[PDB]
Amino acid sequence: MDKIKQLFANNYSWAQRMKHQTPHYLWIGCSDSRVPAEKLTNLEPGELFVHRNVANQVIHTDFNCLSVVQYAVDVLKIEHIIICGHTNCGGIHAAMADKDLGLINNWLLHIRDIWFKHGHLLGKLSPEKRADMLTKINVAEQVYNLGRTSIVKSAWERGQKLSLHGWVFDVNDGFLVDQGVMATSRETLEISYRNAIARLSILDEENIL
Amino acid sequence: MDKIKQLFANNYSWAQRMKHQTPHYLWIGCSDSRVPAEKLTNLEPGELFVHRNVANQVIHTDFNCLSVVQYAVDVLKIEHIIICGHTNCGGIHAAMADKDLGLINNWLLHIRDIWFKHGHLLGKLSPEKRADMLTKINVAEQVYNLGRTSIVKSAWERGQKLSLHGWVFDVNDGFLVDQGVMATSRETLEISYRNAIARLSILDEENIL
Amino acid sequence: MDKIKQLFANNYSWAQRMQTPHYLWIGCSDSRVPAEKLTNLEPGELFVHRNVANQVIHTDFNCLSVVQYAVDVLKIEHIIICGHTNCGGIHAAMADKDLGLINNWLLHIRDIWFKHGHLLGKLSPEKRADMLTKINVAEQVYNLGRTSIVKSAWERGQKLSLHGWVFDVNDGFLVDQGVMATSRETLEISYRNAIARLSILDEENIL
Amino acid sequence: MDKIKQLFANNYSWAQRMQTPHYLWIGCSDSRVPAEKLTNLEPGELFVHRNVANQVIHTDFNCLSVVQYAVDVLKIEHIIICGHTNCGGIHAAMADKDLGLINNWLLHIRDIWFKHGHLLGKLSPEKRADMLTKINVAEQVYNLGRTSIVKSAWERGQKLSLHGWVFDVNDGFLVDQGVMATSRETLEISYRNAIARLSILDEENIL
Ligand SMILES: [Zn+2]
Ligand SMILES: [Zn+2]
Ligand SMILES: [Zn+2]
Ligand SMILES: [Zn+2]
Repeated sequence: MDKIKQLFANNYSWAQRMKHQTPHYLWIGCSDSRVPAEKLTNLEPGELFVHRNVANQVIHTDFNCLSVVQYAVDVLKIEHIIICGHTNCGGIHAAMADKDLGLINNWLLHIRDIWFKHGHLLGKLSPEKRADMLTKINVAEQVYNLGRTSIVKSAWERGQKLSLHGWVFDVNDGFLVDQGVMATSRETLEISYRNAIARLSILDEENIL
Repeated sequence: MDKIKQLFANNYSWAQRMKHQTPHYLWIGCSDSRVPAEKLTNLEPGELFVHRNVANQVIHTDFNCLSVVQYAVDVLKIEHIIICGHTNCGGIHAAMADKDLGLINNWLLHIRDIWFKHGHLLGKLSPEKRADMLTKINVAEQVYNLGRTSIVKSAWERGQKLSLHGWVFDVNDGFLVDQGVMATSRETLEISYRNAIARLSILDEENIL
Repeated sequence: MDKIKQLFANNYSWAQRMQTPHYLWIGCSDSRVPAEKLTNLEPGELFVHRNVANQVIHTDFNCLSVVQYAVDVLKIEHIIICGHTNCGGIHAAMADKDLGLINNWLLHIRDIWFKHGHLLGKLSPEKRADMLTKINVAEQVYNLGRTSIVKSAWERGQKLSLHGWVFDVNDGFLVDQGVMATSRETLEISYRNAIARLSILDEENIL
Repeated sequence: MDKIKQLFANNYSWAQRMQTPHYLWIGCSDSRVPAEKLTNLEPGELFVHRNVANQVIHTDFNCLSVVQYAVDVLKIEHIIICGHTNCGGIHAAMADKDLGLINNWLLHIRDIWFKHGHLLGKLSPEKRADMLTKINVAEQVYNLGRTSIVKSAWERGQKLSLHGWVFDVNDGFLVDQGVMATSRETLEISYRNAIARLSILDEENIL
């Protein structure tokens, strides 16, 4: 409408004012996330192969995300896969609310499972800070999910060089923050994941219930 | 590695050099696509809610994409959904090749079905230009797929304002090109889709077999 | 109520009164007579997936992972897709009603309908559903034969044969629909022959 | 070969020698005795989905659309999830082997295993699979009760009851696993009671 017309005009102004690339990372981010990964990481266009979904998930049986991972790893020979969460995540907030929002809630049930898996931790935390912790923990679980896929396990098994990263983008300072799960093998995945969960579980004393 | 370290340094330099938003569009683009939609459309961060998958598909039964559409429409009350293809699409090229690339090929079978659906047209075209035409036709079919979802049909049925757009981004000039399918109702979807296919089917005489 | 209490009774009475699988069977959730009774097979002979309108959707993780497990792990050499007459899913896909989530699943059947719309448009309205049911089976064997899983099994020399039949409640006989693949070449040939044959209408069927 | 030719023979001989559905049945593809025989029901009483390890995955379009169609369209008031003993999918999920694509499907079972790892770690190794099979059924009824489809049916006042049983080949009896929901509150209560009960081990089961 007025909005579609302003989009076309903005595209035209941009194109006029401006006047092959091997991808080296697969980027899995969130549909809410507001700043684009290419801006954020200030890399040259085409360096990132990008999948975005709600709450940056790697669901075991999601054909969309799984096929993107298989194509990146087996076909494009991409050596780095990055899961990037972000602060003030609508998806995560959506997952925590009581509301039945319809079909999307079925997608967010995987986050709710991650909530209950870490319920003891999240339950010793004051209610108002749980959404920040869950965003962090979710990134860690998605890297773990990624490292458990048949695709990633097979790539590692045949000696293909492949690393998995889990970061959170904080808009309040523009920095990427490593959540500590970083895998180059099934063994490093296990140790790194367990270490990260343990580190995340040390709560700041001023919000312990 | 050297690449992850340069990413962190680039993020830091960017953040230091730099020193709430209602989304109004759902953007469905392609994982290959190299220029980001926010750059391309020069809109302010947070205006776009973004899903990217390989070859910018709306597959009937894709829970990932369908749930993003349902959340955008029913929850975020987004009034515009845009499917954006792009020139030199790896996904489309991947779909046309003979190679069994593995799991991803199952995802690209939907494009191959779109190929055979328009085979007569694509077969009267010289082989070397078919990938450009298929990229265009695919955008048109995905808008059609989108307008046929239970989610979109129900939104229109209850009088919710919602428009569907199908564009192609051409990097060779930076312009967004309307492929002509634009729906605000099931009826406009049908007419617009049929019109677009018919228009796309008029071939340039110098590459007719 | 009584309903569930009755099942436990009927079961307890049934049990009181009373194996390598070699086929993967993909049938329909509205099917009413089991494949095991239908085929009079020994229990455990069949590894069974049932879904609405006996579909092999390109990107259905549920059915694909069933296929992969049957083929790569169980080493099954026969995959049978069975449609049937008076199929509720096929009739649901042909109706114009918004049924909700299921309509998205049934859009794949509607694409097939469109694909063979000329064939179908020259048929009597009361015959069209049974024709779409037959075409559906052919199209799903075709989909199955086009999976990376099946193609990769053939490439590597594994013995695997795909079948597409329709069970008719009326007379209780399975009728072969003619798409039978032991390879990608035989898939293509038999799919195309199956459809070409379905396109030869008897005047009883013609509108 | 003879195999397929034999099926048509066995079928032709079977047919020569020889209904509103009220339940949605979610069973396992490795199940061997059909639900219809098992329950001694009339043909067409059961609307059947079978998949590997009788799962209701949150985001499985295949099973969810089956559920939605059963509930919103067919108006079925009972959804029965049936696991069984000697389940090949459960055993496959417990093994450490890369089976390929199917392993991704089975990771959901492995998450459940982890969820109840303490309960399971105190069990005899030869008993663990049958315990995971029982827990699986409870967890899937729970998943089913948490779908937007089922929750929305309850919200709006529709009569719908969820059940979770295990069929034992040994003695042929269905055994109720105790998670039975007619509402979200009764889901929570009965799920928690089911698991609490499963956590009371008999010394025969204890390692
Ligand atoms: Zn987010
Ligand atoms: Zn592309
Ligand atoms: Zn049927
Ligand atoms: Zn089983």
